[PDB]
Amino acid sequence: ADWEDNMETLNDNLKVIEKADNAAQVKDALTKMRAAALDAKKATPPKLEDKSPASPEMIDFRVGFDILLWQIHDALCLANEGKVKEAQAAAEQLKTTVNAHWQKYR
Amino acid sequence: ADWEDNMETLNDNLKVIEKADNAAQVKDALTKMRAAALDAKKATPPKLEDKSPASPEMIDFRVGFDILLWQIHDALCLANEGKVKEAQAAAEQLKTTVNAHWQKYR
Amino acid sequence: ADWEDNMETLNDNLKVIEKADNAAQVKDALTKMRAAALDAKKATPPKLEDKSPASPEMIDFRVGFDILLWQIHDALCLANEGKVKEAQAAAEQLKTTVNAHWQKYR
Ligand SMILES: [Bi+3]
Ligand SMILES: [Cl-]
Ligand code: NA
Ligand code: NA
Repeated sequence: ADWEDNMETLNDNLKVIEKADNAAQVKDALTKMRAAALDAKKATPPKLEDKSPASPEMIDFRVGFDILLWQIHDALCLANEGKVKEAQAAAEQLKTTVNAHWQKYR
Repeated sequence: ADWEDNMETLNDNLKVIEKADNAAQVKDALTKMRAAALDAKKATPPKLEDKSPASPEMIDFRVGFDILLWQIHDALCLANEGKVKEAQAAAEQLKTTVNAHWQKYR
Repeated sequence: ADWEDNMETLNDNLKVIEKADNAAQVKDALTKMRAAALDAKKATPPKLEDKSPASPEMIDFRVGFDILLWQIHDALCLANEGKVKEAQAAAEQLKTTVNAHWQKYR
């Protein structure tokens, strides 16, 4: 895959979380999002393909994926506590972050 | 924000945690600390401005913020479980680590 | 402590987790594992000693610690919740990750 496909996986699992019926489904979707966010952190997005891997721009990109990963980590804790609705609330902020990253790096 | 301002945010919120009366205040302060540590990962302390962004020294700096982030996450999980006093002890350890990073890079 | 020392610490604490009977023992071993993994993340492993610090190889090396750390903390949250055997299974997965990293970069 690639960065774009990782972003598509993030969006798909956000859609799954929105429609989820139980904590197991939210946990599964958030786990998939965690894996996808890491994989995207290892990629180079289209806008930064003219920048070096250790440029400040790419370092900041990887930190942005760290931010997304921490939002996922905390939402996953909230889901493992069984609070499905609050985990969906946190997934809303997840959606905001993912959209901003898509607009910034595509 | 620059590195010093992020460290100041960390210390202000440590003070907030020290004097908190409920889990909500602790959680708010810890969320602010997480945001500040992540933002500081994108900064450069003044004495490392001549180093390359991926130099061993800058790697040590960013990973120090990773250390802080996992300690913040511990305190946040404790707060989520209602364990305010354990979260405050964890925040005392966090204050020690923030001080050590400050002394190391200033 | 160099990278190899950190790997040996991770392996030792995995052995500790395997034979633990209570959650406090598991939590202690996992805390030590987090410390060792974050120490290793800032290192240059033996196989990559001839590579630039800005090389994509070192970036991938560091990003590979994201998985290790989030698996450590999956196990640690399970241990904080008192699920000893579940934490031990999570630590088995973590052991897979640790040994793969060790043998990849030595
Ligand atoms: Bi937790
Ligand atoms: Cl880097
Ligand atoms: Na609980
Ligand atoms: Na027994």
